[PDB]
Amino acid sequence: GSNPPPPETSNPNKPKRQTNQLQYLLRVVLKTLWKHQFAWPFQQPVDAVKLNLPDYYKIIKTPMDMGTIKKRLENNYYWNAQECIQDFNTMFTNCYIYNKPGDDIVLMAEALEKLFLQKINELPTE
Ligand SMILES: CCN1C(=O)c2cccc3c(NS(=O)(=O)c4cc(Br)ccc4OC)ccc1c23
Repeated sequence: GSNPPPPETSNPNKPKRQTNQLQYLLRVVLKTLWKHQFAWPFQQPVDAVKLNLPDYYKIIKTPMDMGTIKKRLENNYYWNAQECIQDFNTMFTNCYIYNKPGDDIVLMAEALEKLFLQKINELPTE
């Protein structure tokens, strides 16, 4: 069972820009989540080979991770903050779809999602 190619972190013809909200998302929101104790399983694409998860990409068809999100923010992949947030929401949702209520990884994702939502409320006005 091979790995799919990871999600793109740059695209010539996908519209993109910088906003102060996207700056906040990188320097504050992503940074704090990256540093959290529970971040590590979310810091790179699911390696279905070496983690022995042969069914992962059978269930999950739109994978996302914080490694991808960080690269995207650094490269200014996004048009707005809402597109980035959708990538975080995809990451969390994948975890909840693939796993079961109360699983270790699900409990970690909920803790990260709680901190994310808190950080998201203090997002600059423009
Ligand atoms: C967050 C992405 N992700 C999973 O949804 C998932 C499910 C099961 C194992 C692993 C996984 N393998 S692991 O060795 O880091 C792992 C972490 C935790 Br927390 C609990 C169990 C486990 O492997 C069995 C890495 C990333 C993910 C998963």
